[PDB]
Amino acid sequence: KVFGRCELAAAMKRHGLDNYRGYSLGNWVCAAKFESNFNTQATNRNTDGSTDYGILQINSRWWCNDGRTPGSRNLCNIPCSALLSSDITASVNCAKKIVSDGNGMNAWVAWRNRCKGTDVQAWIRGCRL
Ligand SMILES: [Cl-]
Ligand SMILES: [Mn+2]
Ligand code: NA
Repeated sequence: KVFGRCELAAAMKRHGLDNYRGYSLGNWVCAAKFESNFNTQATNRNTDGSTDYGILQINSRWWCNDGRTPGSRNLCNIPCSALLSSDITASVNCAKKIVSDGNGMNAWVAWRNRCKGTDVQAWIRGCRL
């Protein structure tokens, strides 16, 4: 599923991401734009053999199982395929654990490089939340 900007903001709000760990909604929407261009089926292989999945490009190195990342962990206890669904529950719940792991949203390299410190409220401006 390819979400529209406001559709995803609303979805994320219902799922408890607004101000989760102090991160306002616009931060999560900005991150999803640059990680996946709002595409739930996005996947990208890393040079280390792990794979990023879903609208927030969660890495099989630590967070989900895909059966082909030797020596990896599965800290969200989910198949990585669950991160590709039109329904964002699995991605949101895993994101919550990730953002609570000590480094906040810096875990998302694209967030740190493209969203952090910017006017993130612009990503939700005009949206009926
Ligand atoms: Cl933080
Ligand atoms: Mn939902
Ligand atoms: Na894994």
